[PDB]
Amino acid sequence: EPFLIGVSGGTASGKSSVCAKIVQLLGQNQKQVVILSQDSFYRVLTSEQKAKALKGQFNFDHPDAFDNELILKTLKEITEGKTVQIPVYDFVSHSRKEETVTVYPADVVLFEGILAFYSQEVRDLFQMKLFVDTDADTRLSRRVLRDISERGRDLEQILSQYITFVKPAFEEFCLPTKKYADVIIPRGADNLVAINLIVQHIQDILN
Amino acid sequence: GEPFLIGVSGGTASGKSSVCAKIVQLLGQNEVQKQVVILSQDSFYRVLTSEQKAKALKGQFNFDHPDAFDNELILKTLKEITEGKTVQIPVYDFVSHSRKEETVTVYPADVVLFEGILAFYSQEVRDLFQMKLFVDTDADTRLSRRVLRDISERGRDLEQILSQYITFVKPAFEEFCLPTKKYADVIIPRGADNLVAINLIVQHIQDILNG
Amino acid sequence: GEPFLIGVSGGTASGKSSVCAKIVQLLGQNEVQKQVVILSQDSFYRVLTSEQKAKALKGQFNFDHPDAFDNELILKTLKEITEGKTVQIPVYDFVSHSRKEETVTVYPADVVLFEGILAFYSQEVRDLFQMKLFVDTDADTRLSRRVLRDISERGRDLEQILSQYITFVKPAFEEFCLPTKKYADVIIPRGADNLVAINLIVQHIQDILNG
Amino acid sequence: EPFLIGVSGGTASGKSSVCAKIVQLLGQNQKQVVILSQDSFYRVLTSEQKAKALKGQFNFDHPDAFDNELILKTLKEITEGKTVQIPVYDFVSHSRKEETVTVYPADVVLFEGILAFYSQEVRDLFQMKLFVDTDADTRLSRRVLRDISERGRDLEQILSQYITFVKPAFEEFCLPTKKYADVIIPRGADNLVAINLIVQHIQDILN
Ligand SMILES: N=[N+]=N[C@@H]1[C@H](O)[C@@H](COP(=O)(O)O)O[C@H]1n1ccc(=O)[nH]c1=O
Ligand SMILES: N=[N+]=N[C@@H]1[C@H](O)[C@@H](COP(=O)(O)O)O[C@H]1n1ccc(=O)[nH]c1=O
Ligand SMILES: N=[N+]=N[C@@H]1[C@H](O)[C@@H](COP(=O)(O)O)O[C@H]1n1ccc(=O)[nH]c1=O
Ligand SMILES: N=[N+]=N[C@@H]1[C@H](O)[C@@H](COP(=O)(O)O)O[C@H]1n1ccc(=O)[nH]c1=O
Ligand SMILES: [Mg+2]
Ligand SMILES: [Mg+2]
Ligand SMILES: [Mg+2]
Ligand SMILES: [Mg+2]
Repeated sequence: EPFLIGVSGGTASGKSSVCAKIVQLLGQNQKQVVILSQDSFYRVLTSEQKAKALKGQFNFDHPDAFDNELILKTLKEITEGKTVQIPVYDFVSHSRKEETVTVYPADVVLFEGILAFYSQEVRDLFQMKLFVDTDADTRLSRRVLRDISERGRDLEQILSQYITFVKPAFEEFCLPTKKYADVIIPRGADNLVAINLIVQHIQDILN
Repeated sequence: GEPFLIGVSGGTASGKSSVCAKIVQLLGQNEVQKQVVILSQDSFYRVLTSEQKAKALKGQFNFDHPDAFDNELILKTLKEITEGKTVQIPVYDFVSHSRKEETVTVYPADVVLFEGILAFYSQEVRDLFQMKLFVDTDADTRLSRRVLRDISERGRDLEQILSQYITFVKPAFEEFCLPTKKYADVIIPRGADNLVAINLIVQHIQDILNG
Repeated sequence: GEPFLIGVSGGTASGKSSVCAKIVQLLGQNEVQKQVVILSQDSFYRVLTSEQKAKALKGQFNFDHPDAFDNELILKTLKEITEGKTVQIPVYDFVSHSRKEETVTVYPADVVLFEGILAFYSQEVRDLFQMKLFVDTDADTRLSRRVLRDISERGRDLEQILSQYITFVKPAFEEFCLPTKKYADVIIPRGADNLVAINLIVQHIQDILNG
Repeated sequence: EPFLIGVSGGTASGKSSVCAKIVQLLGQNQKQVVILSQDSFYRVLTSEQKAKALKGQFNFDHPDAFDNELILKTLKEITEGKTVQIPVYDFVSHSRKEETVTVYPADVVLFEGILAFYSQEVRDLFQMKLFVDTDADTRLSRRVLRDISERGRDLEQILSQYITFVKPAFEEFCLPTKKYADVIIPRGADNLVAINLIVQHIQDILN
């Protein structure tokens, strides 16, 4: 049975880097590990919803924006040792592509996303839940640079979409889930002492 | 017969200037008038040596550090305003990073509002304030306003000010501004949009002015 | 004809109970009277399972965590007080970590003050408050008061509560209480010794009660 | 010429551990290093001042409580390559003992104390100035445990001496000196990234 860990936190808090660090420190001193991200499981937009998204009028930080049924199904079979296929989604296009990614059974499975703990059925599947905590302006400055490079978008649009959707959804949806975490990590990936404790806690659950 | 000096502080783009503006508008609207003037710490920068202007061109000068401001001039100016004297304040050209020859004459008023990220840093200036307010707005709300404010300049690269913020502005806020927070009489969450708190401050000022 | 509900929060030993006491004393002293009652979040702890009481004996139970409190009961009780109903609040025995059979009858009042480190955590409870205050006292002032408060118990080892503070209380304050700070109408530095801020709060309450 | 570094910060902020870390990370990848502490240079108390100290009525966090002339003299000769003798002071007794400690010339000299940057003449002797920054309650909890073990004193006395003398003197005397530091270290000795930058900055000033 795979030991799967939920990881959450606000945007640009360092969730994906925290898991990458967990793998790198797990490999030294072979348990096989795979990292899935909730951003892969965005919903299939209709043409109306797609038009709203191009007008900047769609909330992609709302729980309903994620294919929670597919997340629950994909995670369910992973816990049952099966091989799963994982969608690939294009943030620029807001489309789920036809190609998928094969994920073979592993010993540890990190699932990363801003709302990984929102759904109770999904939440109870994680044997361990981590919440990454980072200063808001630090996250925003990472968010702004990331969104300029990763999608070539305008600065006035990033800041207006942040204030309209990202920040309110963080406070209404993501931040309340912090109470479900087993370990809260301040300073994100820079908290190597916290990560070390987590890594050794994983290693001795597997022994 | 003596001016009522009010100190306002808080992080960059927390709403220090707006909160003072709102106070001024609410003072005159609820009058019966009272003369009130607004000063800003950003007028009292030190004139840089060409050695320091060189570091500034390389982006290696901390403008958010206490050493960047003429505190001797800040204290002297505020000490004279409290005593009812008329002061001359300098005008700083930021491209040149120097003081122009012109000054600005600031006459005494019933209320004198001084705003600055480091308004409460020095104990001598902090004690001149008969009321001290702290605007508590939030890093990501403040940063987003700070960026669009700073990007209105022609040569300001985005990654330049995003890096000067992380290197200088955010640390200096936590190292020098936040410790002064305790000294405030009142801490205003969410800045100028907090009319509940600002209404109570304005009505507290009116009571002091009316004996 | 409906009770005015006021939420007070802040860290441990910040002065939440004193600030409410000062407000109550100042309300009656400046009257003409108004009935006002004080509730505390520490009455609404969950009753522990003997599995959890075991972890508590080992010092491995987080009493500063949101899960440690009966928020369903907190919201239901406060919802009924706002509607003018009369509520029964439980009495918690902390040695036993259980609710006694006795309740306490709390009648509606003109002003209802609810104090708690996590008073503003849940949005549904936070919205019941027509006024929200945050006491901002300081870690070392608060810790020193917290220790002498907690050491008045016979079996409380010093290094036990100094370790439960570092492990549970200080993190929970930063993880769950501080984010709610923005929602307050007014943030009071230095707690109950800040009579400037408390006087403006009390006079703001009087105005609401007088139409 | 020795390269001497001033280190300051509030009580129990980790000043002495920060320098110890600096030495340990300097030795690996031999430059010889010695750590002096300002607590060694407390003044010679008269019998009146000593009586006040036993009654808990003496401010040991005030700049006048330190033999600033001896500090300036001792540091002056160290910069001039000479060998110096260093007093030893007993906090329990409030006495300067007759024995001294010989300090032979070194390549780097760390000087640690809560008011190391207060005196301007002393301050200008440091080629590098560090300020250690730590949460107040974290420092106090370290202060309380340290003062119970190190001097066997009563808890009510520690907390009353802290509120009366230590905390006010920190805000009036020590904290303003933070503006003189070249590097401010948040989280104290846990900020290994900040320390690393300092260590490499020292190594390349010596090369
Ligand atoms: N728009 N928007 N908000 C989003 C949310 O912050 C992020 C998920 O957060 P994180 O990847 O940092 O864990 O997906 C973001 N996002 C951004 C651009 C886009 O085109 N689509 C999209 O989903
Ligand atoms: N760079 N930088 N930091 C600065 C400081 O934080 C700010 C003070 O004003 P506020 O309250 O808007 O942040 O002015 C900024 N500043 C200073 C000098 C300069 O030449 N240009 C400039 O933008
Ligand atoms: N331990 N611990 N943390 C507690 C929490 O922070 C505090 C809440 O009240 P305040 O505002 O005084 O901190 O009660 C403390 N608490 C809780 C349960 C218990 O059995 N004993 C106890 O002291
Ligand atoms: N009393 N008192 N305050 C002191 C100050 O906090 C400390 C210097 O701080 P730090 O050692 O943490 O750098 O010396 C302390 N101190 C304590 C006990 C004593 O008997 N003598 C003494 O000087
Ligand atoms: Mg991601
Ligand atoms: Mg301004
Ligand atoms: Mg209380
Ligand atoms: Mg020491």
